[PDB]
Amino acid sequence: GMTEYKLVVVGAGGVGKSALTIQLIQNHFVDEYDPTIEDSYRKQVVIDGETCLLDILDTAGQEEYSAMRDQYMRTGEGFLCVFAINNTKSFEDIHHYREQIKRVKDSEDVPMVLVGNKSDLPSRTVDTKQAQDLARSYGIPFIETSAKTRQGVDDAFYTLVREIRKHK
Ligand SMILES: C[C@H]1CNCCN1c1nccc(-c2noc([C@@]3(C)CCCc4sc(N)c(C#N)c43)n2)n1
Ligand SMILES: Nc1nc2c(ncn2[C@@H]2O[C@H](COP(=O)(O)OP(=O)(O)O)[C@@H](O)[C@H]2O)c(=O)[nH]1
Ligand SMILES: [Mg+2]
Repeated sequence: GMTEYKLVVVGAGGVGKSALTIQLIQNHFVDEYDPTIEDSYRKQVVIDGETCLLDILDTAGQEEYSAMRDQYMRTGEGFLCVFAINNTKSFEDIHHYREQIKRVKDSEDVPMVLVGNKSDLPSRTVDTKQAQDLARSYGIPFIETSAKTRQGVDDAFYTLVREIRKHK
């Protein structure tokens, strides 16, 4: 049967979670997508010759630490933790997202990729070295993306699928 992989995209508002997701789903850059919309989208993709079904949850909205939200995030098998390379605050929030994932999955080994988005922009405030070193601290991959140009998009999502396969 075709394996389905439940992937969750997290990170500060405005980093490009929706743009990245819609790039994967539509193969089109969408510069405007209602920042409140949290939803899930499926795509069949060929990853290393295997057609698998991706189910991507593009998260949005305020923090909610209810039992219900924790149960829903626990459905995720892997997580993209996204920051924007021109927004320091978004990078400094990454540890919070990683800590919430570790808590809800009750594991120090959750499949995860660190994503530095907006790589097409000239306004960098987060050095690539600093981001690579954060991923090294966590023992996870780091991928540089642009939802605008499609740089890194398959790399981010497909690496996460390979991380889940190694974990299973
Ligand atoms: C960085 C902080 C603190 N300063 C203000 C901004 N902020 C913030 N804003 C908005 C959202 C969040 C935030 N944290 O974790 C999560 C997620 C979706 C990540 C995946 C695992 C779980 S499990 C659970 N119940 C979740 C929630 N709600 C989450 N989302 N964090
Ligand atoms: N230049 C550029 N802008 C982007 C990129 N990804 C998203 N954006 C812009 O960043 C803003 C937030 O994107 P959005 O996908 O709504 O972020 P979300 O709140 O994390 O879902 C919008 O103004 C998008 O046009 C990217 O890779 N490059
Ligand atoms: Mg969004």
